[PDB]
Parts: sequence; structure tokens; C-alpha cells
Amino acid sequence: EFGDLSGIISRDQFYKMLKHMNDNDCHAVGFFTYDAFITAAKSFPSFGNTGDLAMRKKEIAAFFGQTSHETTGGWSGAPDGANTWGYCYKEEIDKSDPHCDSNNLEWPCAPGKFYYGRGPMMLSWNYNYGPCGRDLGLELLKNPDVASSDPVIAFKTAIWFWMTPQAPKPSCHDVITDQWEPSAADISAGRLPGYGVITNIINGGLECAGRDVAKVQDRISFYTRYCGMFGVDPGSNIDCDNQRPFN
Ligand SMILES: [Cl-]
Ligand SMILES: [Cl-]
Ligand SMILES: [Cl-]
Ligand SMILES: [Cl-]
Ligand SMILES: [Cl-]
Ligand SMILES: [Cl-]
Ligand SMILES: [Cl-]
Ligand SMILES: [Cl-]
Ligand SMILES: [Cl-]
Ligand SMILES: [Cl-]
Ligand SMILES: [Cl-]
Ligand SMILES: [Cl-]
Repeated sequence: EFGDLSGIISRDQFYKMLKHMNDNDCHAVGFFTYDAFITAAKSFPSFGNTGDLAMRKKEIAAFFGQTSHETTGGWSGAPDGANTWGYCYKEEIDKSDPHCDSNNLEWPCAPGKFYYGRGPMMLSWNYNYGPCGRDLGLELLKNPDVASSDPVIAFKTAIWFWMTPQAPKPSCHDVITDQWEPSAADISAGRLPGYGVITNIINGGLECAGRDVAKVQDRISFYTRYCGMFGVDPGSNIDCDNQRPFN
């Protein structure tokens, strides 16, 4: 059963965290399931299985904090608070942009396919769908919409993103599990290990260094709620308002 996370996160906890995603007011009702999450996680053994018990729970809280924001349907004064509205969407609302970078040569854009955000991490662009597909043994470049029709695949794309360094960025996994050693240049950029660097990895060019404080605070609000629920310390350097984005 190693790699099965059901011993440290229960259905009760999963659906309490995501208490509105199955509400009629959300847009992917019944799509994201606890079983789909557990199955996806088995494909990435070290996810949720690195460190002591508290570290394992912290990683789960961080992953759900970030993916909850990517998928949020929250608003100011939402029932039970905006930090209860994660997983309200399974794909990007605006589907008009193919997100094709034709200058990349390894991952050709398939005709008529769109690489807009899908899944918990809102995976985007041919240059992410390509290597993700390669790594999962799936044809995601040719069939990107499987990432929004199969919940196991949807979660796998999100965990893949979480586990995968993309130079110069380390993996989110490495940051949250105290396995990332910042370079002297990272230190000069204010990028000290914590949830803040994770926000920076995901969308720092548009949100960090004070560029979108509201979005960053939303990411923090989910994470702190989830940490409180698991009873774990969220760690230091939770914000990224004094970090420079990665280059
Ligand atoms: Cl259960
Ligand atoms: Cl419904
Ligand atoms: Cl792994
Ligand atoms: Cl295994
Ligand atoms: Cl373990
Ligand atoms: Cl938003
Ligand atoms: Cl809504
Ligand atoms: Cl609120
Ligand atoms: Cl949706
Ligand atoms: Cl498509
Ligand atoms: Cl520090
Ligand atoms: Cl937001």
C-alpha cells in the first residue's frame, strides 16, 4: 500500500476541504473525486510520502492550496468563505487561445487542438502537454482534452507538474519537502524556501513582487486553512511580495 495516501487523508477531509465543488453553483460537479486523487497519487510514490508524518501532510496541504486557487469559484463573502470554493472549475473559462509556442521544436502543436488550462494545476501550453504526455505514457499533445474528461488523468497532470523541475525552477515537491537548496542568485532574488517560492514557480511573473497581491493572498488563504485542518505548521516565507520572479 506504499504510495496510497488514504491513511493520511480521508474522504471526510477531502470533501470538507472541497466542500463546495459538488454544489450546483460550481462547474465540474462530481468530476474530481477522492478515488481519482488517490489513484493519481500512486503514480508518483514520493508525493505525500517524503519526510515524517507532518511533512507528508504539509505537502498535501500545499498541493491542495495551490490547485484550489487555480480552480477556485470563490468570491468576497461566499458561503463559508472564499477559501472553501476550490475545485469549482476543471478547465480554463476562456478557451479561445490554443496556447501554442511554435518556436519549441520537440512538442509540435496538433491541428485544431487547444492547450489552454486543464485540471487542478490548469496545465497549459504545448511545451507542458508534450513532456507531461511523454512522462505519463499518454498522447496529450494529440488529445489534450483527455485532461478534462478523465479525472485520474486530470490529477496526474497536476501531480506531474508538482513533481517536475523546469530549469531554472525547482519542483514544488522539492521546495515543500526541504530538498531545494537555493543558489546564491535565488537568495539575491529573495527566493527563500517556502510556499511563497511555490507561488513563484506556478505564476510568479504575474503575481509575485507585488504584481497581484489579491491572487497571492487567495493561494495563502486556502493553504493556511488546509494546514489548520491537518494540524501542521505552514512554514516560513509563505508570501512572495518580496521575491523576484524566476527568469
Ligand atoms: Cl474514507
Ligand atoms: Cl448539481
Ligand atoms: Cl515519485
Ligand atoms: Cl511504486
Ligand atoms: Cl511514507
Ligand atoms: Cl481567481
Ligand atoms: Cl460562480
Ligand atoms: Cl470571503
Ligand atoms: Cl469547468
Ligand atoms: Cl482541444
Ligand atoms: Cl528562511
Ligand atoms: Cl483570486
